[PDB]
Amino acid sequence: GMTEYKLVVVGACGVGKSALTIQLIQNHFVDEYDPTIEDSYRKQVVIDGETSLLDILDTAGQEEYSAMRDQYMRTGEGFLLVFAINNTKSFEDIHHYREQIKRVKDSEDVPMVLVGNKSDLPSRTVDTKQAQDLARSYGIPFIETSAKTRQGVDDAFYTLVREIRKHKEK
Ligand SMILES: *CCC(=O)N1CC[C@@H](C2=NC(=O)c3cc(-c4ccc(F)cc4F)ccc3C2)C1
Ligand SMILES: Nc1nc2c(ncn2[C@@H]2O[C@H](COP(=O)(O)OP(=O)(O)O)[C@@H](O)[C@H]2O)c(=O)[nH]1
Ligand SMILES: [Mg+2]
Repeated sequence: GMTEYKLVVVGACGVGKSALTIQLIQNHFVDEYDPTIEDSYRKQVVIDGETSLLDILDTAGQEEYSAMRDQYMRTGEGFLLVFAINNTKSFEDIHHYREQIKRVKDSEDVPMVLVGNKSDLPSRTVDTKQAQDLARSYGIPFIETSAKTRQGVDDAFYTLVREIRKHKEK
């Protein structure tokens, strides 16, 4: 058979939410994608031998409340918390996005994965160990990605699916 998963990608403007999503759905690096476009994208993949349909909300728009976004967030099964390893502000912004997920879900038990994107860049400002400290504090996995090289992209999304499977067993 197959399982559907409703996934959400959150993070600061410019961290690579769209680039990561397009790497999953189309398998290449799209370096210019309208920063204002918020949409959901469907892709059929196979995860641990099971046909898996991923619906992925690629967040954009504004920081303020959007009704359609909120109603999608409320029913999201798993969230990727994306920062860029060369942007300390995007890392500091993770707390903000995680709080909004907990506020909109009725749960302190929401599948999430912390994603350090742009791992290909030499201009790192956030140490892997700092990200590991934070993911540990949340009790969630940390995955390093490059939407440019596709390094870690399947690991980020498939790890989130594995976290949802574990949550559904409870
Ligand atoms: C380049 C522009 C861009 O990508 N952004 C501008 C606003 C930024 C933004 N990112 C988010 O991830 C986000 C998430 C939420 C939200 C809503 C509901 C919920 F349960 C959790 C959330 F994290 C609201 C606003 C934004 C704004 C991205
Ligand atoms: N070098 C590098 N650039 C990236 C990576 N991911 C995204 N980008 C670039 O970072 C910018 C923002 O990407 P985008 O997907 O629009 O970010 P979003 O605002 O979070 O949707 C664009 O110029 C992308 O080309 C990456 O992993 N490595
Ligand atoms: Mg985008």
